[PDB]
Amino acid sequence: IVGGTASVRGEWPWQVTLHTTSPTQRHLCGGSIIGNQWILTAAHCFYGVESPKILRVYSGILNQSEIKEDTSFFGVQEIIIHDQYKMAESGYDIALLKLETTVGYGDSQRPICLPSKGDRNVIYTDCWVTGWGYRKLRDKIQNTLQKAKIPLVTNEECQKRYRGHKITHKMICAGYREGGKDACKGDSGGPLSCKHNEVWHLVGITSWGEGCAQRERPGVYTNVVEYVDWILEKTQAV
Ligand SMILES: COC(=O)Nc1ccc2c(c1)NC(=O)CCc1nc(ccc1F)C[C@H](NC(=O)/C=C/c1cc(Cl)ccc1-n1cnnn1)c1nc-2c[nH]1
Repeated sequence: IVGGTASVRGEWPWQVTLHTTSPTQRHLCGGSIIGNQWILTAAHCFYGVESPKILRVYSGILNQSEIKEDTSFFGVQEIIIHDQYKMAESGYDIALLKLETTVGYGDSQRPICLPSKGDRNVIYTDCWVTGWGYRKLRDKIQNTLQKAKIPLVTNEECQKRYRGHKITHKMICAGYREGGKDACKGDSGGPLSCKHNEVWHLVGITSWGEGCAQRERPGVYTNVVEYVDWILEKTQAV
């Protein structure tokens, strides 16, 4: 996160840090608890991931330093990538992780509500991007979970800012016209959480941008409302 501040423990209890074990253990992506055995993240996170066996999900983490060899985690049973996904910049940048065990909900870890189909019309004015990613293009993974309030941008305005790209309605953008606040390397897969009627909703999944927090370059997110049926299809399979 660029231009963010430290989060407080328990502020984003749906936020997870997805680690990879190969070749050495490191943070890979962010993610969101959406069900007691489901994590919603970005499809691009699994580039070169040959097996779910190398993956470890940690919930209820404020600081990366809380993760040691004795720290408990959730193993991943299955990686479900949207089958239309080719690349982040083309969309369908969405994946589900089915956990090997159930997440016990509590004050440190709980799910975030998916947006409602009627909420496709609502105007979100309180949106936050969270993660342990870089503070600038050439940087490093941050110890403390960072947060940044960023305004949503219309598809029309986002398309003007991304000449040569096709910004679809399955993407949602966020950022200040002058830049300064955004997601960056290592924040992808994480949430764009928006508060509406005292309830937080998973509005986006951090996907891509041209550089980090640049002027007239909004961050591009998977528009979660457009994938609710896909999520239910995969998580409510008979
Ligand atoms: C010690 O541990 C570490 O250093 N861990 C570590 C360190 C960096 C990264 C990963 C892990 N994570 C990954 O590499 C995930 C996998 C992957 N991701 C991308 C491209 C290829 C690819 F393989 C892409 C992924 N991208 C992002 O995360 C976020 C992109 C982004 C999003 C918005 Cl909304 C706006 C601007 C953005 N940016 C534009 N430019 N930069 N950002 C990424 N992730 C790492 C490097 N690139």
